[PDB]
Amino acid sequence: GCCSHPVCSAMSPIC
Repeated sequence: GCCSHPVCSAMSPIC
């Protein structure tokens, strides 16, 4: 998912 990629992972670290 997006949360599997650095930028989105920094948006939501809970994701």
